[PDB]
Amino acid sequence: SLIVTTILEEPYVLFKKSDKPLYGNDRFEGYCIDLLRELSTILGFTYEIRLVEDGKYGAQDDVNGQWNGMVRELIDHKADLAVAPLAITYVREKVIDFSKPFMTLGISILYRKPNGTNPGVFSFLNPLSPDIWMYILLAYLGVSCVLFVTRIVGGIWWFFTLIIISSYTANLAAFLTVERMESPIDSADDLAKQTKIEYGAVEDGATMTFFKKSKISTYDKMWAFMSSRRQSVLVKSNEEGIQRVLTSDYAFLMESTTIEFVTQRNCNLTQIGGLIDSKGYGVGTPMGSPYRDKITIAILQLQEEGKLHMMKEKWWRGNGCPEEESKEASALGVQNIGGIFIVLAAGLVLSVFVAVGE
Amino acid sequence: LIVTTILEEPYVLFKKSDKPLYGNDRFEGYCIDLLRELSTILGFTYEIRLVEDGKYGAQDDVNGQWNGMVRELIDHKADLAVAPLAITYVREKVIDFSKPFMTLGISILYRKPNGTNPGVFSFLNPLSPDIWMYILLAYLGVSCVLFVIALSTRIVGGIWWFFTLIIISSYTANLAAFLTVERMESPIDSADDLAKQTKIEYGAVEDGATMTFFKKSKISTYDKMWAFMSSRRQSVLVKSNEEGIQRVLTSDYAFLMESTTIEFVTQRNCNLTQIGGLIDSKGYGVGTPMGSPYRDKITIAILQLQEEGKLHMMKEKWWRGNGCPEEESKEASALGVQNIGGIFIVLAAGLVLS
Amino acid sequence: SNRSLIVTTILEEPYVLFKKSDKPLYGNDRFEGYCIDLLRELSTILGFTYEIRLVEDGKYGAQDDVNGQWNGMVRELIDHKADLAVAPLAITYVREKVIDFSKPFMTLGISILYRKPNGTNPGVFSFLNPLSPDIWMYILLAYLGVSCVLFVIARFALSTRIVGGIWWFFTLIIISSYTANLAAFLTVERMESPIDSADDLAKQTKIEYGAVEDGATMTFFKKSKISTYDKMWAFMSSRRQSVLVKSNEEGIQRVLTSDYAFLMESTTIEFVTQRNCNLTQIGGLIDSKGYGVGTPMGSPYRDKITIAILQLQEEGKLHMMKEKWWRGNGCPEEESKEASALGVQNIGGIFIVLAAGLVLSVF
Amino acid sequence: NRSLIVTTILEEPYVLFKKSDKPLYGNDRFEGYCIDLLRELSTILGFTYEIRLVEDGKYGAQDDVNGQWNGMVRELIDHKADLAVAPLAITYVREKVIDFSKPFMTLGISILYRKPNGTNPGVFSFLNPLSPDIWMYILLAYLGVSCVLFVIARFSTRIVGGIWWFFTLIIISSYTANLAAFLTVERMESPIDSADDLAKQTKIEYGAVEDGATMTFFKKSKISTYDKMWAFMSSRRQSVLVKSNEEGIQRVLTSDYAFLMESTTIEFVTQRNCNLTQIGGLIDSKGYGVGTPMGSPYRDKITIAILQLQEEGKLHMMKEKWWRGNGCPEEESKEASALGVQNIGGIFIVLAAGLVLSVFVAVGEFL
Ligand SMILES: *[C@@H]1O[C@H](CO)[C@@H](O)[C@H](O)[C@H]1NC(C)=O
Ligand SMILES: *[C@@H]1O[C@H](CO)[C@@H](O)[C@H](O)[C@H]1NC(C)=O
Ligand SMILES: *[C@@H]1O[C@H](CO)[C@@H](O)[C@H](O)[C@H]1NC(C)=O
Ligand SMILES: *[C@@H]1O[C@H](CO)[C@@H](O)[C@H](O)[C@H]1NC(C)=O
Ligand SMILES: *[C@@H]1O[C@H](CO)[C@@H](O)[C@H](O)[C@H]1NC(C)=O
Ligand SMILES: *[C@@H]1O[C@H](CO)[C@@H](O)[C@H](O)[C@H]1NC(C)=O
Repeated sequence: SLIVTTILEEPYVLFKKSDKPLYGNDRFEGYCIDLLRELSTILGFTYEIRLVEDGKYGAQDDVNGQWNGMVRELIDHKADLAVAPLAITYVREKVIDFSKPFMTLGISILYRKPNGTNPGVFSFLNPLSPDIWMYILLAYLGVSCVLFVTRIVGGIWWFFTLIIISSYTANLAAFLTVERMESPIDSADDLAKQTKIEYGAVEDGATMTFFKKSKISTYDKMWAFMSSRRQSVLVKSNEEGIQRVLTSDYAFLMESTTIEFVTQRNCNLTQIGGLIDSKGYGVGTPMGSPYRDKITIAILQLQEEGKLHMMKEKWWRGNGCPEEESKEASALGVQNIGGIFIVLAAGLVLSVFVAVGE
Repeated sequence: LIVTTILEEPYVLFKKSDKPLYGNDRFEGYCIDLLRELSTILGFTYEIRLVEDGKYGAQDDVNGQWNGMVRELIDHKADLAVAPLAITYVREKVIDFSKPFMTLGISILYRKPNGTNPGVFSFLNPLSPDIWMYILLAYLGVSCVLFVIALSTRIVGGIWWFFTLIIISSYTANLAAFLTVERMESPIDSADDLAKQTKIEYGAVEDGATMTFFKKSKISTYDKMWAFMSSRRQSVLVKSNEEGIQRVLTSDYAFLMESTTIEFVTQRNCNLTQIGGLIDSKGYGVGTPMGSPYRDKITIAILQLQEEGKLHMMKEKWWRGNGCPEEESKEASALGVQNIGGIFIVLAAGLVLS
Repeated sequence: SNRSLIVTTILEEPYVLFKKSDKPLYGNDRFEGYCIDLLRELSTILGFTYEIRLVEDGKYGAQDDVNGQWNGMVRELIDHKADLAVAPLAITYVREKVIDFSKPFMTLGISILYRKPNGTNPGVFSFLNPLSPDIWMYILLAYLGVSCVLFVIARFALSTRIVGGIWWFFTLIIISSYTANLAAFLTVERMESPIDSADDLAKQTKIEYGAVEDGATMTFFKKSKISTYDKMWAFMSSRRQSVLVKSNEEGIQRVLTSDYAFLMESTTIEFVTQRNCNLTQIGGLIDSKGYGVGTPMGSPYRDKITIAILQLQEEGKLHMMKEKWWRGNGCPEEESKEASALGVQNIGGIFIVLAAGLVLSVF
Repeated sequence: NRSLIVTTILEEPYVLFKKSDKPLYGNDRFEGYCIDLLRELSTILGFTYEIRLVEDGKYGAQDDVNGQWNGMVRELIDHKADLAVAPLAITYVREKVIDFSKPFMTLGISILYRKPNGTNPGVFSFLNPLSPDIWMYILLAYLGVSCVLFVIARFSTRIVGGIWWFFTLIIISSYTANLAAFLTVERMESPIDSADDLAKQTKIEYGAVEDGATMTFFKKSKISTYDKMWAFMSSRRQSVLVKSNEEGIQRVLTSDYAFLMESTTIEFVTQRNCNLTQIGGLIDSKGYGVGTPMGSPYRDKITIAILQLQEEGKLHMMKEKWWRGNGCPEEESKEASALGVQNIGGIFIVLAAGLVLSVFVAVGEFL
């Protein structure tokens, strides 16, 4: 008799194909309903899973007063228990006394993973153009042959070496300084004062609503940019935004749980900052029925022992991810400077060969 | 039926002819071609009337009023008006517009990057010429002292080593500072580069729908640009574009103005380049009173033209005919030092001295 | 003249505290501090026979709109149990309407406490940062190999010229790479600057900054009409319960243990900075609310105290009293504040390495 | 309520005649922070006000010849002026004669000093990027290397050479990098940072206004940091002291100077002139306030009005309104400057010293 409303969400409620179609609750398989099954094994009761016909989320309507979404399946209290991805908003808390949230999270920014631009083993050749290097070699041969056939030539050679050292060091220092000045990522959670890396969120979603009703010095300018180019940055759904991020320089703003889910599904995306908003996901009941307190105490007794961590991991691992740097220093790498080692070894071995040849 | 056009230079001029003309089939331009194509495809015959009063649309926002070019040639004087203008709140509240035909946006005029690479440009640059003479005479003095002498050799070698270490460190450090200074500044200033810098000046037509977009729509970089423009109301602001092109032609100026005519200017004058792409979005259309008597025919014609593709080719040909040559084709600047040959020429001089 | 003057005070560490003595002590002798010194100066200027009577409510005056009743020092002043409430007690309109104050014996305001910018200065091996340790081992083995091959060639002059040239080129590349990397490392440090204003801290979002959950150091922001302060109040309101700590000491702990920039009255800020390092007052002064001495409305003492306070301001002994009670204890903990803008004092401890190489080369 | 007549000084940042003086003759004659403060007071408290300048254009100063007063306190004590809304500094000598409302603004002594620009001494131009201890350590290491080489000659063929090469390349790289960072960033800093820093030095002469608030405060200061300042000022009573204020500003603009002013006019000048800047924060903590005759009932309400203005933020609004006249022009876009003679000059002197030392020891060797 305990009807539980559900909504199909990629990391929360899934309709597994399995081998053959099933009927009832066994066909449905997802993190939320699995947690409900466990707490039903703990707290003794039955539950019947019911989906929402409309499939939309619950929010205040501009010209109706009544709310569409699960609220349509909640206005007449036809859903005894409501588990779904539901941010605890002001109006939702006003009308539903939501239990303690399962998760605490907020909107977070998503970005394409900054690939390491490897310039090859011969990276030390960059500061001076190769033509200048050929000039250096021809000058070396010229000064050597002139010396073969002494104060003036020695002084001019020393001055030339002076100039070459100075120029090479100046170019390399300028290149490394401009590389280090700009951060490999954008201004973390501070895409203001940038106006070049286009950023956007879902169209008229929870993130869009939050940015609309925000007055912080960074987020108000972010919302101004949102509204200025709404037809471009805003996307219909999460997958379209992810595809746009993959195909072009685009920063998305999505729920943090979805950000970690996606960035763990594939390692081509990263979460720059995180928790730039305060909200939570937890179940509730439209009426002040006494069993929501039982739900809260079930949540507390489930959290007092370690069981939700493992299910959260096994649900949000997906495939593996290659190791990535966390505290790499500013020191030159082997891949960045190994060219001089290689050329020195080659020069040494050819010198030995031509010495033993005669 | 009755239509109204605009007097702006980029879309139409006053074509010279002996026949008495007042704006009926005796002009030229892309707007004239658009109007004639619409009339022919829709079969509409009428008279075309020029601008009576107002430039770009007179605005009287002191009491929410607007008279010139907007309420004297669009609403009541003429039933319709194909006047090329942007769509904004003050117009679209009552004067409706068709779906956009071209997307208008402001981009930046800039000086074309010219590469000056003197042979002796950085060989004697970081060190002052007086310092160059000083180090030459110091070398001469230490050489003559060594000649006079030939222990003191250890101390003279040590002081020479200390001096040469300092002079190399100073020279290399100053060259690195110069390179860093010239490299931190963007090789081409973009929609965000101008805001963060102050050496390069930017401006546009005073309240010519450009800084109207800047006063509202508070974007961080855009707010910084608007503050900088308001700081210098004349120093960084130019009165129009007909002389703004000449101003930006030889100066450090940047001129913010719409994409179509900046493309026209860059094509007709390759000496100036365009940067930034559609940083703001604005659409074209036609004037329309309350009721839209002839919206159906114009919408049908423009959607048929969009599905036809004739607009794309007419746009390309008309806006490229003045710019058939393209001087800028493979613009690219090397990051490393190029043609720094002063050290090579002095090495050659030293070699031939012997 | 022959009447005891009852005064009240609260336990604020910089201002008034119980005298540090294991032996029990009673009366005015048991209280000591800056405000106690001020009261002693007032007593020795005017004619006072004063006894300190600690406020039982343990709070400052607050207009309780539930019943329209005061509390703490202000309410204690309304009924003349004590007629001189000398204490850290801000001059506010809600108080000044109901109670009567003298001139501000010191002016303060809201200011931001921020942890000093940590730098990678410590470490005698900081000169080896630009080149990775594996690269250093590669350099050492290349030096050993080139020495060995040169010795072999000598044992066994075009080849000598070639090996000399290749070694010179290798040294050229390695020294230029090291110089360039260390120059970039020391240039990006001077390139970035810490925030030293309220505008800079309000524009940013990474560095959290919030006031205390009960004091008036946030109530100014709530009623503030200035753009930047209103924006930062909106920011800290959007992230309440996380950047609005309950008490000052846990705010200091959070600042020490996190990228948190606390925000409270300037006197406490400078007291903390002099007493404890690692923290500085980055902002100058946001608000301005001087303290004062309590006084019942129908009491001439205020006026006289007014004059007395001004007397001290003319004598300059208020300045030295504040220095003694604020900076005097911080003298042992005075920060180095080196005048050298380079900040390169023994960054690279290569002298020790050179000495070790020399003594090993002595053989 | 009759009409309260206020007496006001003509201090520049606080009270100015209206720019259109020819057609204005009413209460709109005067404009300034004090004037619109009084306007806000009339908006918040019901009373009409008539502005009158003090006759002699002076502040209230005690006249010791007969015990009388000098300026606008004279008509306060005689009830000739109901209010004195003006920059009346709250002082003990005045408070015994008149009643001051609680300060609407707090000020004090501060150092006006020229904004640093491109300049650098000779030897310290290149000695700066390394600490003098590091230079002495380098010299000691060079001497040690020389004596170790002498011992080796008298008794490592290449090990000492290699370690010395490593040491010298590390030192040259560090020096080059540090001076490159200095040239790229160019983080200018004033020689003085606080009062004690200016007290210790003697190259930059001080400044004040003779028979002014600053000089009187410095006299009889008895503070260990300001008694030396008073002694230095007494050393040259004609040079460092300035008979006026604009004269002192011009002097500090046109020459090396460390003038001393009230913080309000300090910030007014620094926001009006980019060449100048403020040092020391606050030395004294003098407060302003409106003046009233003793026993005037309006003090207890005008202090309430001032506290309201300060709490609601309108005081800060009118403060920021008429002290940022144009803002600070910051460009930071000029750094392509070569090493001139001034930028690096000490190297010629040190090499000449080395040369003369070498020739002296050479001619002494023949002995
Ligand atoms: C790799 O990084 C570069 C540098 O920003 C940029 O082109 C882009 O983010 C990546 N390029 C790819 C994935 O082709
Ligand atoms: C080269 O470009 C610069 C930058 O505007 C300027 O000196 C000038 O426009 C050009 N110099 C010429 C044409 O000699
Ligand atoms: C040192 O720097 C680190 C940088 O991550 C930061 O924890 C803080 O600024 C400093 N911490 C301590 C304990 O000094
Ligand atoms: C400052 O931070 C350091 C680093 O954690 C710590 O050791 C020290 O106790 C702190 N306080 C000081 C130096 O007063
Ligand atoms: C730079 O400062 C010196 C300080 O003596 C001053 O004489 C000179 O006029 C200043 N130059 C400027 C501000 O251009
Ligand atoms: C003073 O005026 C401006 C403000 O900084 C400055 O550019 C100028 O060089 C200065 N001139 C003198 C003589 O100090």
